[PDB]
Amino acid sequence: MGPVWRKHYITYRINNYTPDMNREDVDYAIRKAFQVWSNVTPLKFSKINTGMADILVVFARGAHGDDHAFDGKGGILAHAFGPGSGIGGDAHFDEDEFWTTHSGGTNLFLTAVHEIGHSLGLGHSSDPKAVMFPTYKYVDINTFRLSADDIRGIQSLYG
Ligand SMILES: C[C@H](NC(=O)[C@H](C)NC(=O)[C@H](Cc1cc(-c2ccc(-c3cccc(Cl)c3)cc2)no1)CP(=O)(O)c1ccc(Br)cc1)C(N)=O
Ligand SMILES: [Ca+2]
Ligand SMILES: [Ca+2]
Ligand SMILES: [Ca+2]
Ligand SMILES: [Zn+2]
Ligand SMILES: [Zn+2]
Repeated sequence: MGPVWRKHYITYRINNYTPDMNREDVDYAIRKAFQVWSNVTPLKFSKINTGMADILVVFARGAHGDDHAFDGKGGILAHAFGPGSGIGGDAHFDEDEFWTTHSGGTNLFLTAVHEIGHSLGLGHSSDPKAVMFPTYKYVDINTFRLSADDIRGIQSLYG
């Protein structure tokens, strides 16, 4: 078992906002992404406007202070650190992507669901239906659902 959060009550804060999207749409996408995971675990997520949060959400480009530089438009879209103090848990989104609420560019919600999975301690799945599959694909946001494998995975960590 890799690292897990030692509590079910987990805080997050959005450090900064991509200019690609309306600020309220970023808030909404991130909120719903956390909700996807809270819906299948005992985890509860609380948004922090100011102060110390377990999970910091950052938009940045290229080399941005963590020895894992982003790569311009395309390729890697985002990355996240597993549960832990400091940078542990934090989710970073490559500002060189074009973030959207829809099928165009890269959908922030779907990407955030995947990254938050990492923030909670999940690794990848080989199931092409799993949100934790390694490569992004757009899927109909309304019909979006975690796969049985995603659920097995996260319930193995928290219950
Ligand atoms: C352009 C696009 N790029 C990608 O997908 C790239 C490769 N992947 C990455 O950018 C990953 C980040 C990433 C993956 C996803 C994703 C995956 C699957 C689905 C999905 C799939 C099927 C069904 C359903 Cl319902 C959903 C949705 C989103 N969203 O973000 C990077 P990472 O966080 O894994 C990472 C970074 C650094 C290290 Br070190 C380790 C891990 C592509 N090639 O398709
Ligand atoms: Ca990139
Ligand atoms: Ca952190
Ligand atoms: Ca951008
Ligand atoms: Zn980073
Ligand atoms: Zn991943």
